[PDB]
Amino acid sequence: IVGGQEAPRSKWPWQVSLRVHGPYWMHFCGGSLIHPQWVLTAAHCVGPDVKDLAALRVQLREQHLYYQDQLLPVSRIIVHPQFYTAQIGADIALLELEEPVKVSSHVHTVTLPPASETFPPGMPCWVTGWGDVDNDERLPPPFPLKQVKVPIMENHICDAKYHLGAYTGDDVRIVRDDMLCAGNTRRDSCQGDSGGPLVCKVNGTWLQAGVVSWGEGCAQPNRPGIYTRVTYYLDWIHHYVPK
Amino acid sequence: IVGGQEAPRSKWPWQVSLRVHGPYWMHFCGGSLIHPQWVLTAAHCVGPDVKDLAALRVQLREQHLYYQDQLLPVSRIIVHPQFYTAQIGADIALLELEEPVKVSSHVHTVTLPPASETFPPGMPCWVTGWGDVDNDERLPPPFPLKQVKVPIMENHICDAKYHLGAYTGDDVRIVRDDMLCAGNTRRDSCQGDSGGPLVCKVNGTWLQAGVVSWGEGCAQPNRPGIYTRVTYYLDWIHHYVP
Amino acid sequence: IVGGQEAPRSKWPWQVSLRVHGPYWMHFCGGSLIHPQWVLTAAHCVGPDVKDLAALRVQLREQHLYYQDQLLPVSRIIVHPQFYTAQIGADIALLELEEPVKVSSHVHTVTLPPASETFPPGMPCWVTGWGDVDNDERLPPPFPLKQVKVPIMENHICDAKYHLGAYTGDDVRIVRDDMLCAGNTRRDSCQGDSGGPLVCKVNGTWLQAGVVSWGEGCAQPNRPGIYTRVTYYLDWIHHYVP
Amino acid sequence: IVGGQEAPRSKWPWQVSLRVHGPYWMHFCGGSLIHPQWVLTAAHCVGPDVKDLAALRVQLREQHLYYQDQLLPVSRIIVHPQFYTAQIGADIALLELEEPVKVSSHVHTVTLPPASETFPPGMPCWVTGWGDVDNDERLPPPFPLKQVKVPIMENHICDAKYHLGAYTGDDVRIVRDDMLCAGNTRRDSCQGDSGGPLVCKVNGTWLQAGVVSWGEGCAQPNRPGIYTRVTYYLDWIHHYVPK
Ligand SMILES: C[Si](C)(O[Si](C)(C)c1cccc2sc(C(=O)N3CCC(c4cccc(CN)c4)CC3)cc12)c1cccc2sc(C(=O)N3CCC(c4cccc(CN)c4)CC3)cc12
Ligand SMILES: C[Si](C)(O[Si](C)(C)c1cccc2sc(C(=O)N3CCC(c4cccc(CN)c4)CC3)cc12)c1cccc2sc(C(=O)N3CCC(c4cccc(CN)c4)CC3)cc12
Ligand SMILES: [Cl-]
Ligand SMILES: [Cl-]
Ligand SMILES: [Cl-]
Ligand SMILES: [Cl-]
Repeated sequence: IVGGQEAPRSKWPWQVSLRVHGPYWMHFCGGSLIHPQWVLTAAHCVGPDVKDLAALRVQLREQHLYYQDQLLPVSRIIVHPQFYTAQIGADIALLELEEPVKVSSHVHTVTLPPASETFPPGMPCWVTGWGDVDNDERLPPPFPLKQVKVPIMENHICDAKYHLGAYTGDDVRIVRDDMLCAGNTRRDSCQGDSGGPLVCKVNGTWLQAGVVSWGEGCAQPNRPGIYTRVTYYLDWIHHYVPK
Repeated sequence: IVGGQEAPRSKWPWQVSLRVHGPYWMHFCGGSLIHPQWVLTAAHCVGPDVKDLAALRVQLREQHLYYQDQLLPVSRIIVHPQFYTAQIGADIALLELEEPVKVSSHVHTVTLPPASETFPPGMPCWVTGWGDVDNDERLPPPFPLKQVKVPIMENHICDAKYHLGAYTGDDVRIVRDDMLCAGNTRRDSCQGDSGGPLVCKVNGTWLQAGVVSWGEGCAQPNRPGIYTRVTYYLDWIHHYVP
Repeated sequence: IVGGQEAPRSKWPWQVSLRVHGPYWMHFCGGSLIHPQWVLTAAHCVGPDVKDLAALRVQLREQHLYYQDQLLPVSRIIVHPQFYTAQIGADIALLELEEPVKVSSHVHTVTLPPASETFPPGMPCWVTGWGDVDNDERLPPPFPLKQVKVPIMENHICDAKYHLGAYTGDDVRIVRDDMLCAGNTRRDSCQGDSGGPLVCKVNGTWLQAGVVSWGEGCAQPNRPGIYTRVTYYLDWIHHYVP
Repeated sequence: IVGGQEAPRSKWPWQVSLRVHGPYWMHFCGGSLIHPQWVLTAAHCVGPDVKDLAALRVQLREQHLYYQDQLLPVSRIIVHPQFYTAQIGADIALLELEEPVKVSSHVHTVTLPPASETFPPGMPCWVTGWGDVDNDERLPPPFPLKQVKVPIMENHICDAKYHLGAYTGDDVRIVRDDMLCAGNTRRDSCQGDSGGPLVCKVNGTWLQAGVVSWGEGCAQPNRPGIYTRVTYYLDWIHHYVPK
């Protein structure tokens, strides 16, 4: 997270950390708890190449990475089959947990938006994670969970912005219709936040609009953060995850 | 270049080296001389983002990098407008030099294929460059130009390989129709070779079948090297190059 | 710390962590509380070159680095005037804190040895720290304080080991009389542990026999860990610490 | 070499490059040809730990490293036995070549000074090598041999300078009597030059005053380059190398 600050302990009960087996269980991506037994994340965190399940675990909402871990095994990785790279899209995946978590005030699911939901431009949304605090700048120990408010932007503007300073034909799409953008040169998601949630409070209730997917660096001019658009993939999500 | 060997001095007179300004004018991509005033390379060497022309030079065929540089400034960078990333395609670009070079036995242009040539499996093809000699393994000084003969694989076969060990749906195409596959686990191009030429000998003439573009690593199982298919982009090249 | 294990919370209440200002206040050396206002450490952690005091803080005993820091500024750095490098000796220094700390069961001072104590082979001794767990192998988060029991080796035996596989003349002393050796190929201190304490239990009291100083790597054949011998430097410590 | 420039092809015929076996025969130290069959270099380049002879070769005077190598095997490494670290001193070693080289205008020995020779302060001497051109700044390809003029300084001043900005007692020696200093904040030897020659022209003839040994960085304030003082070790050198 660039330009944000440490989250209050009561906030973002759905945030999770995906961990890879090594000399320690290292954080490499975020995710969100969307059902007691399901984690939503970005496909690029776990593909397109097939990876070993035993070398992956999930950590639910932690204020500081690694201090008090209770790692949860994963029973299935479901990567969207249209996924090959973030820039082509379908950057979305599900992790089925081996047990349903017992939900609490501190740890609980985020609500997915209705298919019709549209998140208008300018809407103050929030993204959260434990990724880099700027380009090639790691989150320092003790690794607080961070949060930052980012405005939604219309795809047409986000796409037009990606073309400024680029050779790509202005009529050749860069930001695709299953993506969603947010952020500016002060507030952005960054490396290690991927997979985690962009959430917007609508009618006083938090909806997951986006899954952190990619961008050109972090908080660079004319290069907002790009997210997988959750509404786009509801039917695929609901193919596996109970309403 | 993975596998293969140092090129003889008389071979590949069209090979060039692209250099970026820094503590020294460092090699970062290949290219090929296709006209006295034009270099063909990969878009991803020079975009998608617009860069300062003054920080880019071209070196014509040299047997060892850096030892006898005579660097040439560029007047224009022309990047295929459909290009955004190499995994999508249109990984192709043209550099116009400030001056026409003088050609000779040692330095001269490569011939572009006719539009109908498909370069099928079993064609004798070579890729050349000063790139890595394996995954994360730099070419050692004195940086000789390397070559390796690489076997062409049909696109459909190459696409199906790229699906082994992947989540990607089989009907979701990875290797596109504007790409070409060549190489195996002993013979491939690698980082640093991008933008340079894959050339095949057809009726005694060397034709540039491809431009080194991408792959999943270098010389890995089921992941042949991927090239931009030059025939696909002839009309675009000919909007600029006589 | 190579070998060994995470320290229990009730052990080593004198352990401290030295921090350098940067993107975060990073741990770079150990130390030991020897008085409420004084930390004992290795010179090479803080010299030979004079550094800005404002860029240095001390953290008192903490079970995990960084998680609950309450950092303490330093008023003075006092470096043994004979110190230049750790291989020569006098690798010892004192930090005076701006305020006296408050002591307790969890945080309190270590006892310095009487001048006559020599710490012979077979004494039970432990070294503690948040340093590397092997050569070029960082302590992983969450950075627990580690301990390991290390066997003392007589200086003369340690010196002769340091000569095996070396050109250095046998009569040319490597391990000096103001140093102490402990450890083997399974149990040692390592980078990051420097300045912290080697403590041995004598008549029921923990005595600080050494300050972690140097070695040829960590836990390598014939290269035990080398420590500054605290008894040698008592008079100097007592010029400053009550 | 810091602050210098590429040497003329005719100069420094005695300079050599020591090479270590790896993915290529990489330069790690300089040396000087002091007899047809002997190379003088710094002990720290080859010790104090005993190293494998087969993984070491010598390259005589090359204008550019690696372009035209003709590597020479070494038959013996002789490290001064009083050597353990550069800061304690005796940082001096000999390499005996397996063959005497056939000497030419382009490649030939440097003359060692007489035991009595004293190189007065202020004397313009030269150091040469293929080391870093500043602190943590590698010599770029194509690796020209560089040269720089550095003045000799008296040990007492070099030692006094090392004490400025240091905790070390002013009466506790840093620069020892078998060492020699030269250079300033514009002109210095640096990493990878170690082992190579500091040469001074006396009575119109080149004498090797120094062997590049150590220092605190390169060309830093109050921290001149320290050299092993060749006159100090003549009798040891002549114990092995014919007059
Ligand atoms: C790792 Si990759 C080179 O692409 Si990028 C992820 C650097 C990339 C591609 C296109 C646009 C952007 S934009 C961007 C970026 O700036 N990032 C990543 C996203 C990140 C981020 C993260 C979260 C949130 C935000 C929003 N602020 C931003 C910020 C930094 C990275 C990118 C890559 C992608 C997909 C498939 C492959 S396969 C592959 C690969 O294995 N190689 C590269 C090709 C190479 C090769 C060269 C020549 C010849 C051959 C044939 N043998 C092979 C071998 C090695 C690399 C890739
Ligand atoms: C950085 Si240094 C060469 O010492 Si070392 C740490 C590599 C070292 C010297 C001698 C023996 C050992 S043994 C060892 C080691 O293996 N370590 C460090 C200790 C560590 C450790 C730590 C704690 C506990 C243990 C016990 N298990 C072990 C394990 C790893 C390191 C060493 C050094 C020491 C003292 C003064 C200086 S000044 C200096 C310096 O600035 N440079 C080196 C010289 C160089 C130079 C070259 C040519 C010409 C010039 C003139 N311009 C300058 C410039 C850069 C470096 C040093
Ligand atoms: Cl929209
Ligand atoms: Cl071949
Ligand atoms: Cl133990
Ligand atoms: Cl003198």
